[PDB]
Amino acid sequence: ADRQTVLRLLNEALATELVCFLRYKRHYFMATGLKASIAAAEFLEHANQEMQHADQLAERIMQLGGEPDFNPRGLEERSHAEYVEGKTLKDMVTENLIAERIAIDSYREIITYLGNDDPTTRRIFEEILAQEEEHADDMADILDDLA
Amino acid sequence: ADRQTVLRLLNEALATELVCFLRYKRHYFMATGLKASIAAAEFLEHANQEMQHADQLAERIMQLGGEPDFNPRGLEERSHAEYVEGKTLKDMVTENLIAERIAIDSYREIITYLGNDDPTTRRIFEEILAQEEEHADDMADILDDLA
Ligand SMILES: [Fe+2]
Ligand SMILES: [Fe+2]
Ligand SMILES: [Fe+2]
Ligand SMILES: [Fe+2]
Repeated sequence: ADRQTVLRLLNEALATELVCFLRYKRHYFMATGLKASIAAAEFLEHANQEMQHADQLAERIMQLGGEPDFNPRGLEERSHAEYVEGKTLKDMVTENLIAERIAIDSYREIITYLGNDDPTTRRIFEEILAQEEEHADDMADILDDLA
Repeated sequence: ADRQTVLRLLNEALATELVCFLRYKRHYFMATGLKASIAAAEFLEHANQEMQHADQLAERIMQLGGEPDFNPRGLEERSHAEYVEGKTLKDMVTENLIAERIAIDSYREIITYLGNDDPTTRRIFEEILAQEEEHADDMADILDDLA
């Protein structure tokens, strides 16, 4: 694989995970204000899992001799997912489902781009992808009870 | 106290803690690349403590009927501390000491501004201030062994 291209894709994924962490933290706090207990619990669980994903990505960046970009200024422009506050609980759940589906689609594209060229990095994306699918299922379950 | 002014100061402190979290996470990963084990450990411990501070601040914002601003785009402009990468270990340690001293000075100013007008919020800042003093001592201890 091209080392620089893999490092850029890892840093884009890192930005995605950090944006999703911040968005889920926002939603957790707002959900506590609505007394939406299980939604809040899922938002916080998901936030901490996104930070675990960020950690795995940054560790791989270090292993490949790159530098992980945690600068908040450019995060949104490196991330495929958006930071969106929303107003209602339904808005927040919908925005998280949108973001998880974006992350899923982006990680599938990265896995295909990598092919057989960097198996270690590929497996990291495969593991994260599987957990984003669980995140999306979690959000869909809540969203269906709000429709 | 003026509720809106207290909410703004809480959101500025929240941004400060989030910037410091991101900067310490950057430094942790770079320090692992340098095999600077105890510096890395302190950077990560400090990062997770800054996120605990952020959580306490956001919880108080919710209690006062405000909204905690986790948007990464404007974080640096709301934060008194800066996100600074540095190049060497000494640079990173120095930047964290600078940032802790900034946070300490800003939190002392906030505590004086609050006076007796919002004791709950004041005590939150007092608790965080005490831990930032410990963070600064930790960084100074490392920095002196690098001088
Ligand atoms: Fe993730
Ligand atoms: Fe996710
Ligand atoms: Fe702090
Ligand atoms: Fe600190």
